[PDB]
Amino acid sequence: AVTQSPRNKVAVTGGKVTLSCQQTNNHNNMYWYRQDTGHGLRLIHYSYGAGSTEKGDIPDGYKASRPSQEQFSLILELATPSQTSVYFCASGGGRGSYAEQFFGPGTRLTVLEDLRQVTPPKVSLFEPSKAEIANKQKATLVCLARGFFPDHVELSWWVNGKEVHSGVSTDPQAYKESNYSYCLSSRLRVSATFWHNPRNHFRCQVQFHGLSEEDKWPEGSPKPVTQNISAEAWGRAD
Amino acid sequence: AVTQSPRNKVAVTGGKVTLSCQQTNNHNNMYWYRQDTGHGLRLIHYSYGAGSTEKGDIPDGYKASRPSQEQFSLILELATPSQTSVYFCASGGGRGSYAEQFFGPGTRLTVLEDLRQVTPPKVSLFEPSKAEIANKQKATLVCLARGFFPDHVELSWWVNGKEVHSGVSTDPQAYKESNYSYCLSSRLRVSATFWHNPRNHFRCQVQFHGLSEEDKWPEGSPKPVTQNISAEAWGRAD
Repeated sequence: AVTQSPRNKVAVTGGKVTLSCQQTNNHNNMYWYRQDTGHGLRLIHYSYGAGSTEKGDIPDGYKASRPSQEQFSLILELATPSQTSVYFCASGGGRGSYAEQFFGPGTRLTVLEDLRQVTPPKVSLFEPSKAEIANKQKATLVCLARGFFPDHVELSWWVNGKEVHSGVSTDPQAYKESNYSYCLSSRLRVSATFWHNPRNHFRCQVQFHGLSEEDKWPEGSPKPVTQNISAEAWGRAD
Repeated sequence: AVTQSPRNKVAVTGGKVTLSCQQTNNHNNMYWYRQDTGHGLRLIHYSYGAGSTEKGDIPDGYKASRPSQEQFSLILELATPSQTSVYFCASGGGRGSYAEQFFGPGTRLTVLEDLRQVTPPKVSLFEPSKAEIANKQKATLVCLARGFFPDHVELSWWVNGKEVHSGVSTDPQAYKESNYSYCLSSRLRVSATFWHNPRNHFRCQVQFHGLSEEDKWPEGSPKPVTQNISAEAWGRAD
């Protein structure tokens, strides 16, 4: 396995950030990459072995350290907005030989001007109108998450208390509705029959990752501590 | 018992509204009152018996009917914003002899200019700073419900899955934060010890009563169907 810590992080410009990657594959090579929405997966730094590191394609503003065979760290001495990205660690084989690499789950790192910019979402449920289009339905229910910042969210659906995976259609990425606000929508489809059973329960849940343990909230306001937001509705009669 | 239907209703100006009251006390007298935030409990119409009704203090714009011993209805032929209020039915004894009357649970009726004005709340959790005041704490957690309209909401707290009643301090009434927006806050208090147990789960839940079954959503937008909104957080380590 390949693991990353933290999985999500907000940093203020000029702060120091350390991203650690641990592997249990006893591989000699490790890699740190970033993936920018639009751009490809680019290599920052890599390592051929415990104790050594090499510059990849875009090393500027990053340092790397390989203190043991298992660990590969990425260090951002003075974080800049331009370092906002999704970071991926990998272990394995040769540089560019992707068939031989095993990737970590990724880490979302957002470098912001001020922590007070962190805002959890508003989550709501709506029923789409079939009246509006000549073609079929528009999904049973629509879940809308908006006004949140940064975009470190996970949306899931739950019917009668069990998470669902089928009949779900979530926006692939959050849309920047404004300067420091995002929007995310998802559609759920169930049998009209099912939706008209008032015994059925639907829940749209959004996991929000804001401040971490190690983040000091500037005094003046109460600290936002919200982690999970949910919007629920029961079926309608048939 | 004395029951009321509906318990919550939104109406558009000029629409017709019927509020029904049913009692199982076999009482001869029934009453319909309204309570305005600031004003007292005022009597609209009453009845001394099946088939008859009498004007109370403020009968204007309301009709009443007593079709049987058990039922007492209040009818608003052309609803006006001025009829936005909380309505109470009672059965019993004499007019003004409150010791002899049994009151229903009340009905929130809001007459609005347009149904598109119905918006569910945004619900969030914050930790207050003790640093800010010379006196003690400010409650463990603060729950904030805002941007909702009308004010037909219920807020409840749940710790580890069980609703709580102790250590809770909710705002007595929603505050009109703007023209067609309300705000509601509540504070929860638990032992610092408890809040620092990451095994503990806190949920602030707001029940939103918007559109009813019998409300036709003007086409053009997807209909808001959200009924319960919740903001959750787990304990923090000690």
